Amino acid sequence: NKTVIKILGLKNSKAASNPDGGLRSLLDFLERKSKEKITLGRGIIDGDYVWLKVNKDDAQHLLRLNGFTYAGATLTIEETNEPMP
Amino acid sequence: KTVIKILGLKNSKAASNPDGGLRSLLDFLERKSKEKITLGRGIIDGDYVWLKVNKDDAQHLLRLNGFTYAGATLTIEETNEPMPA
Repeated sequence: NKTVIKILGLKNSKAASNPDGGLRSLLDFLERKSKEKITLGRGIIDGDYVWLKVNKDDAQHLLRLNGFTYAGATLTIEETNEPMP
Repeated sequence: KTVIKILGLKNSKAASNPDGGLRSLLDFLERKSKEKITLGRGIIDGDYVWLKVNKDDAQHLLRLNGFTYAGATLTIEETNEPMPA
Protein backbone atom coordinates (compact mmCIF):
# COMPACT_ATOMS: atom_id res chain seq x y z
CA ASN A 1 0.00 0.00 0.00
CA LYS A 2 0.87 3.70 -0.18
CA THR A 3 2.67 5.68 2.54
CA VAL A 4 3.31 9.36 3.27
CA ILE A 5 6.83 10.74 3.73
CA LYS A 6 7.71 14.13 5.22
CA ILE A 7 11.04 15.79 4.44
CA LEU A 8 12.38 18.66 6.55
CA GLY A 9 15.27 21.07 5.97
CA LEU A 10 14.76 22.23 2.38
CA LYS A 11 13.73 25.71 3.50
CA ASN A 12 16.94 26.01 5.52
CA SER A 13 19.02 24.93 2.53
CA LYS A 14 20.70 26.94 -0.23
CA ALA A 15 18.28 25.46 -2.77
CA ALA A 16 15.42 27.35 -1.09
CA SER A 17 16.07 30.47 -3.18
CA ASN A 18 15.08 28.59 -6.35
CA PRO A 19 11.85 29.47 -8.22
CA ASP A 20 10.08 26.32 -7.00
CA GLY A 21 11.78 26.46 -3.60
CA GLY A 22 14.28 23.82 -4.69
CA LEU A 23 11.60 21.13 -4.61
CA ARG A 24 12.42 19.30 -7.85
CA SER A 25 16.18 19.53 -7.29
CA LEU A 26 15.62 17.93 -3.88
CA LEU A 27 13.58 15.06 -5.34
CA ASP A 28 16.19 14.66 -8.08
CA PHE A 29 18.89 14.43 -5.40
CA LEU A 30 16.94 11.78 -3.49
CA GLU A 31 16.55 9.67 -6.64
CA ARG A 32 20.30 9.73 -7.27
CA LYS A 33 21.31 9.12 -3.66
CA SER A 34 19.19 6.01 -3.07
CA LYS A 35 20.63 3.98 -5.97
CA GLU A 36 17.74 1.51 -5.58
CA LYS A 37 16.07 3.22 -8.55
CA ILE A 38 13.41 5.15 -6.64
CA THR A 39 11.18 7.30 -8.85
CA LEU A 40 9.81 10.57 -7.48
CA GLY A 41 7.15 12.10 -9.70
CA ARG A 42 5.02 14.50 -7.67
CA GLY A 43 5.99 16.23 -4.45
CA ILE A 44 4.67 19.33 -2.69
CA ILE A 45 5.64 21.93 -0.09
CA ASP A 46 3.21 22.51 2.77
CA GLY A 47 4.57 24.54 5.67
CA ASP A 48 8.20 23.67 6.40
CA TYR A 49 7.79 20.12 5.06
CA VAL A 50 8.04 18.44 1.66
CA TRP A 51 5.34 15.78 1.28
CA LEU A 52 5.60 12.58 -0.77
CA LYS A 53 3.17 9.71 -1.36
CA VAL A 54 5.05 6.47 -2.01
CA ASN A 55 4.73 2.69 -1.76
CA LYS A 56 6.08 0.72 1.20
CA ASP A 57 9.36 -0.30 -0.43
CA ASP A 58 9.99 3.27 -1.60
CA ALA A 59 9.32 4.58 1.91
CA GLN A 60 12.12 2.44 3.35
CA HIS A 61 14.57 3.68 0.72
CA LEU A 62 13.81 7.31 1.56
CA LEU A 63 14.18 6.72 5.31
CA ARG A 64 17.67 5.35 4.66
CA LEU A 65 18.63 8.77 3.28
CA ASN A 66 17.76 10.41 6.61
CA GLY A 67 20.55 12.61 7.97
CA PHE A 68 22.20 13.29 4.61
CA THR A 69 23.23 16.85 3.74
CA TYR A 70 21.58 18.59 0.79
CA ALA A 71 22.45 22.11 -0.36
CA GLY A 72 24.14 22.82 2.97
CA ALA A 73 21.23 21.57 5.09
CA THR A 74 20.68 18.33 6.99
CA LEU A 75 17.66 16.38 5.75
CA THR A 76 15.14 14.88 8.16
CA ILE A 77 12.95 12.18 6.58
CA GLU A 78 9.96 10.79 8.45
CA GLU A 79 7.17 8.31 7.77
CA THR A 80 3.66 9.42 8.71
CA ASN A 81 0.05 8.25 8.62
CA GLU A 82 -1.01 11.89 8.29
CA PRO A 83 -3.32 12.69 5.36
CA MET A 84 -1.61 14.32 2.38
CA PRO A 85 -2.07 18.12 2.50
CA LYS B 1 31.11 -2.30 19.93
CA THR B 2 28.48 -2.18 17.18
CA VAL B 3 25.67 0.19 16.19
CA ILE B 4 22.14 -1.12 15.58
CA LYS B 5 19.32 0.79 13.89
CA ILE B 6 15.70 -0.17 14.61
CA LEU B 7 12.71 0.96 12.54
CA GLY B 8 8.99 0.56 13.21
CA LEU B 9 8.61 1.75 16.81
CA LYS B 10 6.73 4.84 15.64
CA ASN B 11 4.12 2.64 13.96
CA SER B 12 3.70 0.58 17.13
CA LYS B 13 1.30 0.99 20.05
CA ALA B 14 4.24 1.70 22.36
CA ALA B 15 4.86 4.95 20.47
CA SER B 16 2.24 6.73 22.59
CA ASN B 17 4.27 6.00 25.73
CA PRO B 18 5.85 8.78 27.83
CA ASP B 19 9.36 7.84 26.66
CA GLY B 20 8.22 7.04 23.13
CA GLY B 21 8.15 3.33 23.95
CA LEU B 22 11.94 3.04 24.08
CA ARG B 23 12.11 1.21 27.41
CA SER B 24 9.31 -1.23 26.58
CA LEU B 25 11.03 -1.99 23.27
CA LEU B 26 14.45 -2.70 24.79
CA ASP B 27 12.74 -4.81 27.45
CA PHE B 28 11.04 -6.76 24.66
CA LEU B 29 14.31 -7.24 22.77
CA GLU B 30 16.11 -8.56 25.85
CA ARG B 31 13.43 -11.16 26.58
CA LYS B 32 12.97 -12.24 22.95
CA SER B 33 16.68 -12.82 22.33
CA LYS B 34 16.79 -15.42 25.12
CA GLU B 35 20.48 -14.64 25.63
CA LYS B 36 19.78 -12.58 28.75
CA ILE B 37 21.26 -9.57 27.01
CA THR B 38 21.65 -6.19 28.69
CA LEU B 39 21.21 -3.15 26.45
CA GLY B 40 23.19 -0.20 27.78
CA ARG B 41 23.04 2.85 25.53
CA GLY B 42 20.02 3.61 23.36
CA ILE B 43 18.20 6.63 21.93
CA ILE B 44 15.24 7.64 19.76
CA ASP B 45 16.22 9.84 16.81
CA GLY B 46 13.60 10.44 14.13
CA ASP B 47 11.76 7.22 13.31
CA TYR B 48 14.80 5.17 14.33
CA VAL B 49 15.99 3.64 17.58
CA TRP B 50 19.77 3.50 17.93
CA LEU B 51 21.54 0.92 20.10
CA LYS B 52 25.22 0.49 20.93
CA VAL B 53 26.08 -3.15 21.66
CA ASN B 54 28.91 -5.70 21.44
CA LYS B 55 29.23 -7.97 18.41
CA ASP B 56 27.72 -11.20 19.77
CA ASP B 57 24.78 -9.22 21.11
CA ALA B 58 24.20 -7.79 17.64
CA GLN B 59 23.60 -11.22 16.11
CA HIS B 60 20.78 -12.10 18.51
CA LEU B 61 19.17 -8.70 17.94
CA LEU B 62 19.50 -9.15 14.18
CA ARG B 63 17.55 -12.42 14.38
CA LEU B 64 14.55 -10.43 15.60
CA ASN B 65 14.53 -8.47 12.34
CA GLY B 66 11.10 -8.57 10.71
CA PHE B 67 9.35 -9.58 13.93
CA THR B 68 6.23 -7.74 15.08
CA TYR B 69 6.31 -5.68 18.28
CA ALA B 70 3.25 -3.92 19.69
CA GLY B 71 1.52 -4.31 16.32
CA ALA B 72 4.37 -2.99 14.17
CA THR B 73 6.94 -4.78 12.02
CA LEU B 74 10.52 -4.16 13.17
CA THR B 75 13.39 -3.61 10.74
CA ILE B 76 16.66 -4.22 12.57
CA GLU B 77 19.96 -3.43 10.82
CA GLU B 78 23.67 -3.02 11.56
CA THR B 79 25.28 0.22 10.40
CA ASN B 80 28.62 2.05 10.36
CA GLU B 81 26.76 5.35 10.68
CA PRO B 82 27.88 7.40 13.68
CA MET B 83 25.48 7.35 16.64
CA PRO B 84 23.74 10.73 16.95
CA ALA B 85 24.36 12.68 20.17
